Amino acid sequence: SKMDQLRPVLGRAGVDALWVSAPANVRWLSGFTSAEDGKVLVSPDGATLYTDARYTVQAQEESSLPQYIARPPATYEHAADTVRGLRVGFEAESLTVAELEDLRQAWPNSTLVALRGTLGGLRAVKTPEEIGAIRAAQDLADRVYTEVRPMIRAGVRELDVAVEIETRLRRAGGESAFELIVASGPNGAKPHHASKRVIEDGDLVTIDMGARLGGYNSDMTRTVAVGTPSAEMKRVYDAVLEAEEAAIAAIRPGVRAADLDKLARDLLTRHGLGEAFAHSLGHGVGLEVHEGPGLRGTSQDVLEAGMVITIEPGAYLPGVGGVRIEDLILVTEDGYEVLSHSAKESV
Amino acid sequence: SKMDQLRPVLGRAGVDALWVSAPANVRWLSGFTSAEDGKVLVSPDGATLYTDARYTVQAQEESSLPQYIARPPATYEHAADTVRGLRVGFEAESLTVAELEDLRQAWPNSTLVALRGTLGGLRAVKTPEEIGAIRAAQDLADRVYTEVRPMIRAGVRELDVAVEIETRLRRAGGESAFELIVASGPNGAKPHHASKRVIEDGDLVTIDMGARLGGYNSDMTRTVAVGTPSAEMKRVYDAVLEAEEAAIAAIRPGVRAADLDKLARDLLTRHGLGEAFAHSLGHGVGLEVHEGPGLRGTSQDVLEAGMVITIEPGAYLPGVGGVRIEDLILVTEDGYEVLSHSAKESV
Ligand code: NA
Ligand code: NA
Repeated sequence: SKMDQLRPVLGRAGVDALWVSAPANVRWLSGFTSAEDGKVLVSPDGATLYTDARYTVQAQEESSLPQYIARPPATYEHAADTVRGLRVGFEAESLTVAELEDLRQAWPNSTLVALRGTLGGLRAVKTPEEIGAIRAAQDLADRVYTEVRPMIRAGVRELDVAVEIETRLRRAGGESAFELIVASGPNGAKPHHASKRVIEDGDLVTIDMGARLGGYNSDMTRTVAVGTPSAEMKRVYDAVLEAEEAAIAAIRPGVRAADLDKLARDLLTRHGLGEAFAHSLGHGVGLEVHEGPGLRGTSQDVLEAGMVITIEPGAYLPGVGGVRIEDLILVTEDGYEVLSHSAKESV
Repeated sequence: SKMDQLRPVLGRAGVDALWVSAPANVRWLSGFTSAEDGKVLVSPDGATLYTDARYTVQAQEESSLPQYIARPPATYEHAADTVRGLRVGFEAESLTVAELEDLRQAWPNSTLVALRGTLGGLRAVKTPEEIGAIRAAQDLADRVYTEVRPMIRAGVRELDVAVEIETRLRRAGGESAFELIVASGPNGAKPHHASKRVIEDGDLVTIDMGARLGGYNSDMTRTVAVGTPSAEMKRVYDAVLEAEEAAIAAIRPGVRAADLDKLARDLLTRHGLGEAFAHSLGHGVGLEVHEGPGLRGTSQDVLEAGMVITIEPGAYLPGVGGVRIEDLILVTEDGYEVLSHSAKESV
């Protein structure tokens, strides 16, 4: 029914067909797992996966769409017959200008229509299979975080904590989902990863990590104390945890993403941290680490059952320290389920 | 003098200015190391790095170009005054259609000109500083390969060899430059990394790896025997090594890239492997793992001193095994220098 829903979405967008080039959307539509080397045409006649003959067996095993096996430009030249006379959308935030020129030459009797975000709303609600995959990725992340966290102590390099997490994710058959952040002391205030800095007694340490497993992602963030933090950084931590648990507890179908953001910013302001926080509270997670919906104050997104999102308030005191705490949340029919189960400690 | 050369290149391309969006070319032009978050305008008035105020200090420390500090769209709106009346090239293989539309709106009195490969020839010849950086990356790769290679023996998973290489690269302050290949037995024939397969007595094992360090890349490939290979796979290995050393020995300023490719394909044919080899012999390496020049049979590239390229014949017997051997080569004023120093073994 994802494909059942897409052609009406295309009609609402004013097009008859869609050339799908973003790798995550090629994979979402077809099941093909080397999607950088595939493209999909959705048309009034059906939907076809285009990929080359190095992928013949893989694509036959994986793809829920019929395959046309060729290299570019034979793929979209062959497609040209299907799109004669039509308005063909393409993904303007993905397709390069050179690729557009190539399609324009191949499809002289079509009108190419630049579209933005066309599949983003459909990707936001996950199927049961996708939720299972995300649970497995987050379970791997929780296992490795829980195994590694005891190593976080005075004298350890940030980089070495990241290396240990990455090693265990990869040995398990997954991978770190994005560049791992291990930020101690004043590095916890910085907007921009894991440096060679040695963790010091008294520091908070923020660990931002996720696993990619089976093409699906997870995402959590934890902050922990090494020794006894300053009273100030303890207040920051406790406020950020307060904000995170309050925003999570408001998740339900129909809540506006922007109203979740407002709840967290109001709480941080009340706790004297109202100019210290980041400007988005969270994002969807799935085939990409960052995807829809978006939880900014300007968001028009409305949560519904089946979405998977992060909730991540933070507060940063430049030159001093900072705290982020984040969980991965499934929206359910009548509330939420927290998927990230690693401990959240006191400090 | 790289910038001294670029404006004449633009003139030959028929444009007055260039909007540089590809991260490697932003970094190449400016020195800025978070180049996904910078853009460069080259214009008749000069060259400017555009980035946001989170990078103020970093960009002042790193950039050889003056900085205009803003977020998009203020960056290219501010630039609009500079490009009034001009033909402005952009990088058509990098810029998305949405980004082009954004520039078209901002620059209504300019003509936007789609260009391909504009900076690729200038990037191909490295400066002394860049050669130093590439040597350091390849030296790190050689150290880690040499440390890890003794672990390659019967009973070991391919994945575990890759994990060990990645762990050591990261702990040293670098990173694996691309998805590491450790391909044993019949996996050595496959076109498409490091699986959970257990290496078997009698297998050849192909290790394709590089380090990224300081923004510069390296690249080598080795094949080694575990135990005694079949006579057949020994013939394949010896032929591929013969081809690699012969092609390397023909490198000098003025040699045509396509003629190096022909030398290797003719040698593999003579050794009964003339339908088993890949269709490019090698590529440049620098800020990206794969960059110009290109060593295909159709290449028009001519090597010159200062280029850094791979030479990588291979031969694959599907269902059976395969061999690739690759070194990283600096073209010198009167020959070549092999930068990758790890042992090449007999089998
Ligand atoms: Na996170
Ligand atoms: Na290689």
